[PDB]
Amino acid sequence: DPQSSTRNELETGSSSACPKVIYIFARASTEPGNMGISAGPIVADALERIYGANDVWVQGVGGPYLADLASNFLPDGTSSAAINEARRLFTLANTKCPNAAIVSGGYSQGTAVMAGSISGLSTTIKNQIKGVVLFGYTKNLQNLGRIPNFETSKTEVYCDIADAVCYGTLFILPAHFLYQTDAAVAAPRFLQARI
Repeated sequence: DPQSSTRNELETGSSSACPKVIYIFARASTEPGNMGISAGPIVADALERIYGANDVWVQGVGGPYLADLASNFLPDGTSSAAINEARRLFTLANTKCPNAAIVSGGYSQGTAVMAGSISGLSTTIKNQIKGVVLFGYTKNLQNLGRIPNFETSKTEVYCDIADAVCYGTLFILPAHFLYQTDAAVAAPRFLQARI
């Protein structure tokens, strides 16, 4: 499969051609584009082959989400700027396509983007988000395995045991990508079952 680290299908999408699924993703620290090159596109590919590329809009959280190392250490685990950009994309999804199933994901830092943005969204927009997958959730223990104010039923955390940040340890840049299987198999099935 082509690997596209920049996906802007919500941004450029027409409210005259709303898809069945809108898939929004926040990448890990240091990853290129707005999708990164690991869990982001793996999930993108996996969903597009469940429903067809035409019936899924794939959107990265780019712009002011720079995915830098320093932001992991801030109280929220990422920047306010990144959180606000993700809020803006969720709102744009609801605005453009209120009847579409929103699903989203985050890997490492991108999970903090997801937690911080989604926790602040309206009842209406949250209800539109059918499922959220959090690979290497860096605030896992701190946030009690959930996104605040977002249904735990619609939320899945993926942690590998070699991932100490999932389990309270202060942030370290992951030396290895640990979520190939979770991203390829478990996550797209969890999302599909909520669409």
